Amino acid sequence: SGFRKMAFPSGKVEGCMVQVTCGTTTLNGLWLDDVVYCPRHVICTSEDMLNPNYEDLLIRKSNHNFLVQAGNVQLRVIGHSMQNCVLKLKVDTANPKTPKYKFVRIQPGQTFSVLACYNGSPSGVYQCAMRPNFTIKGSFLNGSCGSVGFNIDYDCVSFCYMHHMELPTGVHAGTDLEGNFYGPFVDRQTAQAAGTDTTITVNVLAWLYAAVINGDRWFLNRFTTTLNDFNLVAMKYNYEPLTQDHVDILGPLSAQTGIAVLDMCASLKELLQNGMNGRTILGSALLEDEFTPFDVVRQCSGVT
Amino acid sequence: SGFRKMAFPSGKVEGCMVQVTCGTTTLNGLWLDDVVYCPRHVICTSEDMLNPNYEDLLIRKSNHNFLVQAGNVQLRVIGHSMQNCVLKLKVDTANPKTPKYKFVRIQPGQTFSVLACYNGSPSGVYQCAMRPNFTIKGSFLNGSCGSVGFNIDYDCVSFCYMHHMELPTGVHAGTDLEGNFYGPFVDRQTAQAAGTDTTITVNVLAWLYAAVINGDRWFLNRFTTTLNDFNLVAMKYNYEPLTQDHVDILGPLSAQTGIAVLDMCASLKELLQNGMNGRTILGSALLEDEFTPFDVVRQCSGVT
Ligand SMILES: *CC(=O)N1C[C@@H]2C[C@H]1CN2Cc1cccc(Cl)c1
Ligand SMILES: *CC(=O)N1C[C@@H]2C[C@H]1CN2Cc1cccc(Cl)c1
Repeated sequence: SGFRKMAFPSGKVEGCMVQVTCGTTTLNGLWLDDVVYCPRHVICTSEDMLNPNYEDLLIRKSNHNFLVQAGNVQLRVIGHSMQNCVLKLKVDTANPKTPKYKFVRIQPGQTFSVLACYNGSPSGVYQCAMRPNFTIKGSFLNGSCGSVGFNIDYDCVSFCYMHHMELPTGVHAGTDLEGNFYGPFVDRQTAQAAGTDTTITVNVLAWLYAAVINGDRWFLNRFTTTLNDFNLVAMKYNYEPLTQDHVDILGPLSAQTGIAVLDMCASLKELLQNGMNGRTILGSALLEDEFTPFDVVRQCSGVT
Repeated sequence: SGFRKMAFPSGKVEGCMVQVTCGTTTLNGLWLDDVVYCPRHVICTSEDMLNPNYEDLLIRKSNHNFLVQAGNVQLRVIGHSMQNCVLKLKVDTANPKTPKYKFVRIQPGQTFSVLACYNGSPSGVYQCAMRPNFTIKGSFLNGSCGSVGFNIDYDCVSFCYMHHMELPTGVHAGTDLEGNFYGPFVDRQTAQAAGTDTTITVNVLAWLYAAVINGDRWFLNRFTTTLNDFNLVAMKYNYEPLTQDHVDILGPLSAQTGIAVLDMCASLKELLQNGMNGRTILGSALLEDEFTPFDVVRQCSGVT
């Protein structure tokens, strides 16, 4: 028992982190097979970042301008290309530590682990969620760009995020591994505002089920509700609307605890209306939304 | 910017996890050099756990009774010994993935990462703190015993904890890598109560400095206090007493922010007396105590 914000073991991703330098800019790259993926803004100077024309900037760059270092050894660059907001640097050596992998574009509400890196070296691992406004609330300093978000299913790593920037509000924006930004963000040093950061309702419900499984049951009430009644309350508290797709995904948790999804929705409704009254749930004084129903099942079952 | 509960990259420890089976009991082992370390209760049956005599139980066990598997391959056991509450199984092969390592017995208040494992396979990584009552609030299911807690300084892994049991209250107890339990706990299926779980004051202060660095400054007040005045308040709220040793360790954080340690203590005092008033600090509605002053500096500086 016990419930923690748990990240995937990061070893398989640590073996893929490299340092990429172009000119005076150094960031992180992801080395999978004979390709190194990194943010295309590695070709920019601070001057270029204000209004970059990446195609024009890339013309002045040759393979030898991209310095790729894995550990203390230099990789030879034999090709380069821009795919959306990422650069793909073809190297002459396949990464011997390449795990089984996939590139996935996640939906908002989905969680993943981030291996924060600096100079191609890992510094820490933490669990994130892609917010409904397509930002992530990470912990990234200068030099962290190119750090990646991922999920692991047994031996396969699904890379879902690559860090590119910090908005002026301190929240983070990035792309999938095909270089497409999550959200409307662009890789430019221009003020870009994030939309409403709503709460991931299905995740809060999953975490309430996790709390029941672990013994924290004080919040359970004698009430039920309907999807339409619950959503009227959810809209008011800037919670994402709950759909029957979300109810379906909470089914195994509902079955394990014997608490119907709509009864858990009614407990959530009263928690929103009355607050916690100075109480905690799983050692938290607020409703946690960065655990999916899959995360709860995984942690409560011990999937390795 | 941004502040997260961050764990160390777990790769160096993942390469050390093995599965140990003795009879019908399977748990995790830590393979460093030619020795596999695991909880001695691997020799117990559920019947034995009630009142085990480990010396007597160990007499009926030979090297061939300890099955050690690393990945899909079996390690040959050429010696065994009990050191306090851990068994050391000498194998004929040195672990090729043995990182540079040390065994450290941590003090309460110190944080570490746990690589939760099942059947010698890693399932997740999270950040913990050794509570002042010598328990940890982990996430451990049956089969997780033998999972270890650690810290990493550049390339050296300092193993500080090995998981042994869950108290009837759902909190966790274990040993250092020499087999000595943290706290008064014994490896026996008997009700053992934990003492008062006080708050790690120096850690809360460190996290308040982290909050100031990251822009959350609403809690800062126009007040100061003394160590004796603060401790009168800390004693009342079951917070650990703050010493000049703790003030000394907060010095770099005090210097970076320009906020004297005693002024931060006065902000903490008002937070304890008035509560958060429905507000948050670093996305938390309670005062976080599982970040040491070293963790805050490390994360706010990007140590890899
Ligand atoms: C995170 C990282 O490594 N970098 C590279 C430079 C400094 C920091 C951010 N990068 C500049 C930048 C500004 C605005 C937008 C984007 Cl995409 C990048
Ligand atoms: C965590 C783990 O792998 N185990 C082994 C068995 C089941 C679970 C706990 N172990 C029994 C036990 C009961 C009381 C105290 C201790 Cl030290 C162990």
